[PDB]
Amino acid sequence: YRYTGKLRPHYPLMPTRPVPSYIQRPDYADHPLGMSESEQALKGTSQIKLLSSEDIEGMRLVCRLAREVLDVAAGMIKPGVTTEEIDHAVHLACIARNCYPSPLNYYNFPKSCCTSVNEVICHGIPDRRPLQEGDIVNVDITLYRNGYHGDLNETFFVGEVDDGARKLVQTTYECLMQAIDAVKPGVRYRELGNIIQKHAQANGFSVVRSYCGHGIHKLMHTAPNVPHYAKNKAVGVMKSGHVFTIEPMICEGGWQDETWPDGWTAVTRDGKRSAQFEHTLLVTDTGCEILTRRLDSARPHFMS
Ligand SMILES: [Co+2]
Ligand SMILES: [Co+2]
Ligand SMILES: [K+]
Repeated sequence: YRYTGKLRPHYPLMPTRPVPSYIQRPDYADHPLGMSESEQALKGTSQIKLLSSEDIEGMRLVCRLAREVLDVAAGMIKPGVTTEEIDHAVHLACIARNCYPSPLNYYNFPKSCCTSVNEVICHGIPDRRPLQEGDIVNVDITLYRNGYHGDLNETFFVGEVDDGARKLVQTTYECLMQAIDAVKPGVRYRELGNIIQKHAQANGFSVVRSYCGHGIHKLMHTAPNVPHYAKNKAVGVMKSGHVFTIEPMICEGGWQDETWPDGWTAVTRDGKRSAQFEHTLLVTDTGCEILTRRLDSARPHFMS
């Protein structure tokens, strides 16, 4: 394998961390290849659930708990801390909130969150590399509680970073918020990509194509698929009661991605940096509710 950048995996990984059996488990947690019956059952469908009031309560709770866990990780971002240490804290925080860490054994993913440093676009595996000053790092948290999944992510600065890093992170968040601001009944899921790409282009950044936002509730990833790039073919129309994520991945260089031999880590083919932000959204009559919103601050962590 020829690596695309300066980053390398730092193995071995610590033994898989246990989840006490009192925590309720999604189907894939105990499947030997980490496959999910329920997701596959509905794979290939365009149909989009309309959540009940019970579903909404469930989605509100788990999305709030997920935000709390993301906030735990945010407080640990500093030079010298390894992504594995962050994942340990995250794993414990999920447990402490009576949630299962959704990534854990999802298609045999070996950790409890994804940490994506620099040229890692998404799905990085927490490992023994200490974070380095100048790094940008995204931590993506998904929790599962009472049958529902909640999903959010943010990119962070590791001490002082260069102007390029500042601009890429800022613009990515701005891409996210502009998309969210367009969400309400009757808007085509395919429109968000035009908004996202138009802002990214304008700042000289490109937009990852192979990964998208998604529906989420009782399944972790389901309809709708939601691309973040312009002129896309996504299918469907927003409606009050839909829940989905928007999670744009934006890059300094080109848009093309490839996967490390670990089968997960998605990196820029050119080795340039990528940043991402993500919220789980509920479409309401007037617009949408940001279920994974930060409660103790108007702003993401990187703005402090
Ligand atoms: Co996510
Ligand atoms: Co997501
Ligand atoms: K990254």
